[PDB]
Amino acid sequence: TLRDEINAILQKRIMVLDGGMGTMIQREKLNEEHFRGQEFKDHARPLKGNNDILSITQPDVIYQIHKEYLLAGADIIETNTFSSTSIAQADYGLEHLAYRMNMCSAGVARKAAEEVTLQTGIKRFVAGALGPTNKTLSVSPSVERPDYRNITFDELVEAYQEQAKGLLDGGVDILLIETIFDTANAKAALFALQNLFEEKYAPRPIFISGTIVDKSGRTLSGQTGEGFVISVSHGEPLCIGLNCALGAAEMRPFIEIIGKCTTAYVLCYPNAGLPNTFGDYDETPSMMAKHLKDFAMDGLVNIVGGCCGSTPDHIREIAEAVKNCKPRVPPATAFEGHMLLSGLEPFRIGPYTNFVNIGERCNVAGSRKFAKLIMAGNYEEALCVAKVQVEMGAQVLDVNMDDGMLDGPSAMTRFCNLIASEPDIAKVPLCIDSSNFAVIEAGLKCCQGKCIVNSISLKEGEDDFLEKARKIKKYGAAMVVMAFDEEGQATETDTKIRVCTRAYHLLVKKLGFNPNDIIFDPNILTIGTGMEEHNLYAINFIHATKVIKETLPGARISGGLSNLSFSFRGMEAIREAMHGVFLYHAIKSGMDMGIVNAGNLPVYDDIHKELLQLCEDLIWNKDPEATEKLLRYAQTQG
Repeated sequence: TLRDEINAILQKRIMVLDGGMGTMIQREKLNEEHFRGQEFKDHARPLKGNNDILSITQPDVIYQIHKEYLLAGADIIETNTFSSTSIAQADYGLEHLAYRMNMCSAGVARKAAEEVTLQTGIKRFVAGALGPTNKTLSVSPSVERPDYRNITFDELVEAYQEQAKGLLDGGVDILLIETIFDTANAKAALFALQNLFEEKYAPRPIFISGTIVDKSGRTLSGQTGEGFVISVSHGEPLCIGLNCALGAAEMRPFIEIIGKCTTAYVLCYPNAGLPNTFGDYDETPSMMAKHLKDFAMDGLVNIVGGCCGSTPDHIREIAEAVKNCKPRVPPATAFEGHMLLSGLEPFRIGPYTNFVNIGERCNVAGSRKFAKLIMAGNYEEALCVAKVQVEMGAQVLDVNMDDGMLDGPSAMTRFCNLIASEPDIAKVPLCIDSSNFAVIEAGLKCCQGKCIVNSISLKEGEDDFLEKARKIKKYGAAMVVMAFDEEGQATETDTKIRVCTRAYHLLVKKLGFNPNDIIFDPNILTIGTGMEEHNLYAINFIHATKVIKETLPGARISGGLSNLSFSFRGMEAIREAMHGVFLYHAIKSGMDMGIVNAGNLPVYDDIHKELLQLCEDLIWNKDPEATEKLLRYAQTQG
């Protein structure tokens, strides 16, 4: 395939990518008449500055620019399709022509590519460029409306799907999502690409290149390089990296960081220096060539090029500089055995990571205080709840909006948009928890990073479970699987283990799911209810956790801790003590994370000795009177 052909080249030599097409377009000094080009004279809107319409009105100029770049030494050239979406063309009144413009640009690039390939004998590739558009999914258009968005996930998916269909019908060899200001836009583009690849089209290699705004080291949406890499890696890009808006000297640390975190190839095409007072770029071809040569001799990059300010002279110098340099060898494993999550910053859970606290208070179904805030429309206080949760030690936030009086997807969308507007909250990953899959989809379409989807199960059969898991995998998030099947909730050791094993083998064998993205919920259930049928639930969970951890490789264990102590409502001290004892024993058994009250978990050794003994008796069922003795202890505090 094309991926194998490109991979075989990337292990032998460093490739050179296109250059600055717009810079060469500006030197042509075209005007409105040239842009309109015999087909759009009577167009109702001005077309000057629309470089993408030049593939139909002035194809010769684009073709000669492509020829110049290919003869300079570029192995890959990008199509003139930076703004060739219906959304980006709406400003020019050409939103209906996106498919045709993409087809024409792909054809005009391909003609030059084949001509130069025949002339020189070196095969050259065409990359289909998908621009970031002027709309941001993760950033509000206006400051005073933080949860407001002027575009949705599905609209961007539709536009990107139309553009990519036009590019694939035109015959591009690579699909390149580049100049990514917003990672959510990149995820929408990847979603559209997956739709096209699963419906009709054979897959093509995908290149993903983000953009770092300045020395702060973050994208325009506020995400770091590692967080960006984690967020977009579910699309399995052949090459990843950064492009443009910075010079080589400033891009060196960030490109090095991105190189150390991914197993894919690293692509880097920065600006030709800084723009001067007049918008011109000062870096000469020799300085850019020596900077990228310093990049190559250090084993940092696999593909090089240039953004604005780059000319065929720059590309010629770069190609001659990196001709004999050894390509970067990607690491075989990047954080092996770790589960990767993201907010604005990466969150990784490894073998030596401590217990991960998932804040529980942002739960409409569970927390009545949070529900009362949500129904009244007071999302500002609901956001302060999450702020206090994170300030108190929560490493992941659980978000739930389940109620019969609420429309769940809209509330989830609003709350996720509001969370994304707060940097202190947006830096941690989110856990989308709901019994309705529509709310889960609404949450997944509103999150920039990589999240956790809580509690899909085999309750409604195998095919429904596989469909939901496939959708979750396409969105690229981790997910939790409850021990729930067609026979009901699993309440016993062997039933929990059987359901979890059956779910694990379905996801791995029949879906190719990443074992490090799989989390199991053996259903922590309430004890001390006064019913003998419920006396072994905690022991069952603790034993099943150990068996699952020692049997199913890569999987992790979670659960809702507060459900264990439901029979002792109002007795917060006893609930906290039982939570501490159960957490001690479960973490010793192999529990990795849980939805807990983050700041209210006592350490085992400073629990009161009498209360510790009572909680140990109740959890391990050492005393038939254990619940009665605990209630007597509660009563005798006055």
